[PDB]
Amino acid sequence: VTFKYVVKSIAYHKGYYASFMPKPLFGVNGSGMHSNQSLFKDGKNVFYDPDTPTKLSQDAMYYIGGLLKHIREFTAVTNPVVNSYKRLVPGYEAPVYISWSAQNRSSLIRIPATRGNGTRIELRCPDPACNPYLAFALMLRAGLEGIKNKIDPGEPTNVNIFHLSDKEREERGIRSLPADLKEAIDEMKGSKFVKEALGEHVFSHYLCAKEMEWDEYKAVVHPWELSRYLSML
Amino acid sequence: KCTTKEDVLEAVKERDVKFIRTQFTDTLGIIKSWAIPAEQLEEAFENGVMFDGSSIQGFTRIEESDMKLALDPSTFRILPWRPATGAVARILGDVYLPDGNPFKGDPRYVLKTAIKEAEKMGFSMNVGPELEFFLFKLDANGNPTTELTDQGGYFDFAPLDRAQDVRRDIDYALEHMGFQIEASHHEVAPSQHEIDFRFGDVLCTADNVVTFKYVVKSIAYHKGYYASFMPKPLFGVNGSGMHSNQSLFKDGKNVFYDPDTPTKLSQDAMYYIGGLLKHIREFTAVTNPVVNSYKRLVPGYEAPVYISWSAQNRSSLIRIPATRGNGTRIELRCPDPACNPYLAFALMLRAGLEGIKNKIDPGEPTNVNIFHLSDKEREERGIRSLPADLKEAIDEMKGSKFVKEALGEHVFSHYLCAKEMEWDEYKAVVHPWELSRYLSML
Amino acid sequence: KCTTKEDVLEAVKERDVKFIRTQFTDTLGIIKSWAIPAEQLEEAFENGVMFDGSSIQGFTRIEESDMKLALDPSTFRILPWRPATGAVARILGDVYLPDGNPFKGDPRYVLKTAIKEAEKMGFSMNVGPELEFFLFKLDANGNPTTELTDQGGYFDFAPLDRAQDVRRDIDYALEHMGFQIEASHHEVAPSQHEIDFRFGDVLCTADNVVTFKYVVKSIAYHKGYYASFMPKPLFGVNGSGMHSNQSLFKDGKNVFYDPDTPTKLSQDAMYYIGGLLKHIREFTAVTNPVVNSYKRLVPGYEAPVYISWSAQNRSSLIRIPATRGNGTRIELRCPDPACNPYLAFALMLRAGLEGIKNKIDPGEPTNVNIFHLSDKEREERGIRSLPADLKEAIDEMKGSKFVKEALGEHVFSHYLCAKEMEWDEYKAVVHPWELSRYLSML
Repeated sequence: VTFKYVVKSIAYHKGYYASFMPKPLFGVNGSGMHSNQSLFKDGKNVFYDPDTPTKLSQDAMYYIGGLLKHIREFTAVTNPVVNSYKRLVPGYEAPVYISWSAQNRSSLIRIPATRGNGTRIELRCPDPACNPYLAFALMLRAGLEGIKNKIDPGEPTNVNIFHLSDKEREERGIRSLPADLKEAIDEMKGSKFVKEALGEHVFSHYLCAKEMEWDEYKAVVHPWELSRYLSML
Repeated sequence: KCTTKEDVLEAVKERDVKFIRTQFTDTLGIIKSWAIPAEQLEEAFENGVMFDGSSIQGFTRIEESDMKLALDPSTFRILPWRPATGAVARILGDVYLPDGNPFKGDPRYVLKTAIKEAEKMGFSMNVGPELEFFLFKLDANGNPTTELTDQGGYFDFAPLDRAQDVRRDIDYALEHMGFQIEASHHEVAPSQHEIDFRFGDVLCTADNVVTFKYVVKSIAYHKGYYASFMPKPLFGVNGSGMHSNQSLFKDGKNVFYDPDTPTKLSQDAMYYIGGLLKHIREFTAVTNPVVNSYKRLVPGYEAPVYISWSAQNRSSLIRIPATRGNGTRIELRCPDPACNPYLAFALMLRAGLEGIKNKIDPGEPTNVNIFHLSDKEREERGIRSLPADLKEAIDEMKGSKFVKEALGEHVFSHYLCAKEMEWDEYKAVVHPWELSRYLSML
Repeated sequence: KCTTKEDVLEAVKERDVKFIRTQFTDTLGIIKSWAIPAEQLEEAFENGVMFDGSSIQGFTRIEESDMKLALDPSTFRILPWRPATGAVARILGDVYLPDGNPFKGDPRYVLKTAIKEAEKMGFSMNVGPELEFFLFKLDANGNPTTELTDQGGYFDFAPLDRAQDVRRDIDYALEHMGFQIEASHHEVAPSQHEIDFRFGDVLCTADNVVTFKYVVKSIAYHKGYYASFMPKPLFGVNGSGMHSNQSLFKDGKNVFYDPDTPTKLSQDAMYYIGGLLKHIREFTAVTNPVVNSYKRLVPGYEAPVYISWSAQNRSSLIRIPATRGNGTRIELRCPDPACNPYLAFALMLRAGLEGIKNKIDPGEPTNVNIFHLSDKEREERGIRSLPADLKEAIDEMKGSKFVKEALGEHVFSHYLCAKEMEWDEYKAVVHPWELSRYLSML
């Protein structure tokens, strides 16, 4: 929170603007907030195991399984605005598919090669418009849920998911992140995990406000529509 | 001199250095960097720095991309500007894969293997590069343009307005970073300049060509100007080369010198010229790396479009200057300042080494003007020309076993796939010149 | 119909024709003309007209330049506009040298020797060409632009503003000049159009291709618009081809039709295709004659960039329409409207005749999407590409025994020297695309 207004005020006072929009510009990369995370117990990194082939602990995989299980249900929180889903389209750094991996840098969940006390899990989908208190708490709960209930993450996806067919990925059982805000809202409104994690007051307020933001945006007639249709129809 | 990491940490404390920048290149030559706070540096010396290797090798494939940079203290160099915030330095190092093996895809690594190959035969290689560039104006938004800062010519005393101070400030910045410039001059084209590096060890010299580019650009930007390293920004005037003087040394003596020959050149120098000529066609895509490179490699200017060697003729592809003794050198004239110097010098070193190994005679010199000749004359002489555009240079490299083994397969294929993409984009473009020639005609 | 000079002179008096314009082309396809006052016309029939033959072969060489044109009264045609002064007509002729032999540098004469070669084997050639153009706006000074007149697409009923009336007036002018159009339609690109002509003898049809282009351009100018035959005036939208539909005839019957074969195509229609495939790469310089022609011959649009034939695939370099009986035709899709139609049609004929005579098998058809394949698969299928730029077309034709003999040495060597000059000029131009991509980067 401090960072955003500090960076903005510094830039304004030098004559520039610092923008944290997900997708300010079509056809170039958007801005994400990749969120690397470690869990610690008795002073030691819960995710590290020197004796497994990949040197990841079992709780690391359970933590990943929990994130994979619930992420669709709080994309509405990590990707909060209409513009967020112009970043979550294929073609750029943004991860639009639900999977984990160590090898593929573009998987939704990534494991960097670092081991030891610095073993970490990178969750790549969030963008800087999200409330970080709500995002980090939901990631933490989801990971905790995975560990308590021993949620297997399945197999890693080591290939390019974009370069697969719609059936190829359904053969793999690979799901998508919600395609727009309305879709993220509908996934979250029906989630007991999200509702209990946020509490009812936050859950309901957040959803009513975002539902109003979408109901405003969906009626706008954009200049792209005039360019495509005015001569045509 | 910086020798140990304690040398660098003391200098950081003593000279109030607050930021350290890394300095490296990608496969295609673009200069890469990330900034390190001085507070993070002692940890950086201890454990190396993790970073994304897509910075060097790109995104187009699924390949290992967690890399580790180990900082070389002896490359610590303070940049020649002093923000109120405090001083800034650059540093280089070696890139490793998570298993602990060196990453073969870093161009500087590619150069280091070439240096090892010559040392296996006794030699180490010096280079003194001659960097040409234009100084242009900025538009109202501080955007680069090709607008001239003078109408001067070859060795003129020009410019003589506010741009005279910018040019002097560029020379000053590099010299007092420790480049040890030999001489700078106005070059043939309007607004065109050249700075002559010191003849030095090839590895450290390649580090310097990268530093030179962003130091010059940043100095000029902050004075209201633009420094351009495009091979050919302007039709109808000289393009900008990076001629590359080079020699080999053994036991501290210059092996290109032989006092007891008429030319006072050893035979190994002739075998080295012979190797360079045998392979130059196959890596023109590395020395001349962009589509614009081949607007400079056309007849009529300083650019050599014909494969030949000469002592006398300044036109040759390879020229041997008059200097003898310890400064005996071979000048290769075709490279332009967009190349990746790590790869360009490495391939030069490997081509010449292959000549000395296989005793490749260079043939006779060519003391005539080759542009004045007819095709049958050049054909009779066996005077072949360089690739005429990037695509031809891509096709030549792709077939070359010599370039592949010298670069390594990862670099070899990555380089060709990216140049093949740039050419396919360019070749489809309908250019204004076509509308002028044909719109009213057809 | 006019056949004698008495017919034409009778028609000139009756219709009040005051101007008689000759109509020919130079080696490179450019339309050429001089105006004869209808008072001079009776002497022109009696004695011919002396003119400088550099109008055809250019000034490059010291060669005979005092040519005589003899008017063919059967080629007399009144133009579809009526100045206050009286009517205008075009007329063609046969060009002779002072010794009395035909000038062999006249492209129309090259078509006649190709026609002569076919009649020797008992055949004649019919062609119905499909001509594409853009209809663009003029600027305030009346000069051409690439500004659109509509944003319609394939077979759209567009334009519906005043450009609708201009399009109708173009079709009406050609129809009432005796062209007998089959149909016209909006083509894929915005502002792009096509006109399908009726099948006629190749000589009659080539004459009409030349008339068509200046008739259309003039009618458009006089309504305030511009008709463009550039191969690719705009990036990212379709280019314009001149699809060339052809059949041979003998004894009153279509040589390509065979009722008894499974596909109803005769064996000599297959040999004609095989000889076209064998040689098409050798005269893409003729069918695709300017630098811009190779901005249309890139993958992504209607244009065919691979060498193959097919009946099922609409896109192949050679396609066979479903039509049978006397309307059985072959359709070669690579030419564009910049090509000199006399030369394009002449080589098309010679290649097919050579296929028939030498029994040249065309191989199996390619019914798949070639652009969807990978270069490995295309190699496995023996699928070569067309030359990718004017220069590679120059080098293919420069080595062709078939093209040199079909055209004659004069036309062959003038064409190549002129095109090589065009390429050497273009290959040096530094284009704004290059500044956009490189200026800030290097």
